[PDB]
Amino acid sequence: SLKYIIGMDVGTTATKGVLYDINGKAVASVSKGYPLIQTKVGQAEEDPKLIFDAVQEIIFDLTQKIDGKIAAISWSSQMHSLIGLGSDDELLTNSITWADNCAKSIVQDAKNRGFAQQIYRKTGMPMHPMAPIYKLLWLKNKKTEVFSQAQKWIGIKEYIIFRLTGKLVTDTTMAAGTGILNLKTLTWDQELLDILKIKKEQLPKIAQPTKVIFPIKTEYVKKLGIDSDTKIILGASDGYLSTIGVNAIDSDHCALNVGTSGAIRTIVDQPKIDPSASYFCYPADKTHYLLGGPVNNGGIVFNWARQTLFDADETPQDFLDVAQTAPAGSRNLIFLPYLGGERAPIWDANARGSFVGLTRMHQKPEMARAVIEGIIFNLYDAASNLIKNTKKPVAINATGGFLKSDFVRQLCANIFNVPIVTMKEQQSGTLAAMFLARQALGLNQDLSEIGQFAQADKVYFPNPKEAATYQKLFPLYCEIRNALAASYGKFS
Repeated sequence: SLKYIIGMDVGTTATKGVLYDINGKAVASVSKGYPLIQTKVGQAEEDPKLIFDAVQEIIFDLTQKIDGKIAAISWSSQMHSLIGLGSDDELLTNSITWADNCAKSIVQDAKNRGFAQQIYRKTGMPMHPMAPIYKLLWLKNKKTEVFSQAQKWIGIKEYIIFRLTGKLVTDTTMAAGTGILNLKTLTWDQELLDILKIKKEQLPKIAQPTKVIFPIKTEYVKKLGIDSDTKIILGASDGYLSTIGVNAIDSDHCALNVGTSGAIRTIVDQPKIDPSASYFCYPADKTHYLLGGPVNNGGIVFNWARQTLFDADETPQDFLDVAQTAPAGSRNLIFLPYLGGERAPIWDANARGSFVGLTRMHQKPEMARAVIEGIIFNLYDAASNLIKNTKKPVAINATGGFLKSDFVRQLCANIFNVPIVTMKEQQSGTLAAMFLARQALGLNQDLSEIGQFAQADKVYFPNPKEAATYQKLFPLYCEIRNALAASYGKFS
């Protein structure tokens, strides 16, 4: 009689399961990881069966923890993953994650012919090999065999649901990450299908994220410890769900999440692409489009700095404390954070990091702070691409282990010059997935109602003097970024 919803988040190295009660309160959570197959450079795959096994195990462990009915299982999932199915519905490939670079030459050449520009103009997909469309082109031209026999081209979410249900369905937000979904029609772009030599039929049908997929094959109903009336909610992408999961549901807001890597996103009225293609446009539905930039150089870069700038025994707090002993602006020291190449905002895989403007006035503190300001300046750089020619958001809804400290939160406010709102719940994806279920179940109607579950915690307001300092220092950051943009290829 007690009813529960399970929100699943199928990540790159782990799935996280969270069990909510009919009130939306998370009562338990279990996650299990899997290896990412990286035999050689650029390769980033994973075994779908591995992933599904974790999935069953997670759900079952969650059901063990309560005595009641699992009303629905909802899904948040990594994006850009690609899996091929045979005529037997058997796995022709592993899950080729967004991180796999196999298609990296295809992109460059497509980019050379003005074709990548066209895909982007049509689908809102940045010119990057993370996209299935590019992954497919590569398979069609260097793995002709498996491409020949592929009857279905799907992603890990489609795959999991198909295992449980015998249905091949994807949601709009997930399709938005293939590079094949037309922005205007919100269906597969025929022109692209023809060039891919793929058929509308070899692709999941597209539905709303709230679609109920019923029923679950009895095999798993038993295995997973659920009922015969446990609904599967189609779910959506981690990118979309993480944004609505921090209550960033309209253009007046945006979501900034920063962990090891980070992301800035906002949701808008209509498609909206960038002349420079510096941000993605992933449709959710006809009146909701996710704009954003994935940013590689988040806390991963902070940790690099922590260690090489000091030593391996330098705590993150030690680093923050030292950084703080330097003035805001780090006496005009610029740090371009592009350690691992970069997607948004510069979309250059060859990019490297730089310290520019060194002087004998710049000591350890100044370099410490410049790192953190650089990481933040870069995120602000990506955010700014989103909202140029439009109204600045009224707040940034913030999450991520990198934003854990008051200092970084305050620094973000001061750099972005809008208030920074930290959220009570970091797990935006499973929360928003859980919310989708509540919609499907008729427990909630409008998206705005998700605000009830996604609560604000702390607000940080821009400090006027520092804000002015950073507003004057940002253009210099962009000068140095611009100055070096063309130089990174030289490095190899």
